[PDB]
Amino acid sequence: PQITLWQRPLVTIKIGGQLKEALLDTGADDTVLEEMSLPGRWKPKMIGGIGGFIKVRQYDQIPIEICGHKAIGTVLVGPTPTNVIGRNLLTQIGCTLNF
Amino acid sequence: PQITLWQRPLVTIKIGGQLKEALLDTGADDTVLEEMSLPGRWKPKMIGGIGGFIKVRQYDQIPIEICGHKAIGTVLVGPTPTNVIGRNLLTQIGCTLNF
Ligand SMILES: CNC(=O)[C@@H](NC(=O)[C@@](O)(CCCN(Cc1ccc(-c2ccccc2)cc1)NC(=O)[C@@H](NC(=O)OC)C(C)(C)C)Cc1ccccc1)C(C)(C)C
Repeated sequence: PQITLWQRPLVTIKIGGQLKEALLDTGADDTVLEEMSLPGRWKPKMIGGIGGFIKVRQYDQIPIEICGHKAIGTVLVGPTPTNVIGRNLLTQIGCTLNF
Repeated sequence: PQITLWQRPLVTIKIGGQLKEALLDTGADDTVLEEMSLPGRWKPKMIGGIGGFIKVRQYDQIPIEICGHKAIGTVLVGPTPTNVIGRNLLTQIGCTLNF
């Protein structure tokens, strides 16, 4: 679908059996979600953005569904102020910027 | 053009007659650039990012070219890890998300 940017591009995502609202962010390298439980192994990671860095848990090969489009990839979980879907997953659903 | 997201959506922008590299960020409400000089008076603004808040200088009605597309809008100047072009300007150049 074509998403305009007049408003924040928020979408519903299905992950870990849960439904969450997340921001499609082309400027984000990774996908980071607020505290939640995910299965499998994980490793600590520090990610930075405006304001500095925050520590998160990195889970790889996590199944995810965005706007009906299924994909799998790395999901970071930590004290992020808002849920963000990064390029690592945007690519998988064939998302592109156009103008 | 159509920009894929396998790599960071970095583009060349021109502001104050100088060329700079910036990231097209759909997850940003505003446009924030690294320290630089701009004409006129500025207003204070506190913006929040993944790592927390920072104080920035707000300049309005600033001419800025993005990938050749002409825009004139608000530009925030402050301690940002990278130059980011937010929705306020992405909308001026007709940018949309597609998948
Ligand atoms: C290598 N790091 C990254 O790729 C990281 N990227 C970012 O932080 C970037 O993509 C913006 C990611 C979206 N985020 C989402 C966000 C939304 C709301 C809040 C917030 C604010 C106050 C209170 C509660 C929440 C925090 C973050 N939005 C903002 O931070 C913007 N904020 C905004 O639109 O909010 C007014 C800003 C104007 C400050 C730029 C900006 C960035 C790009 C490239 C290099 C360094 C940084 C990472 C989070 C994916 C690891």
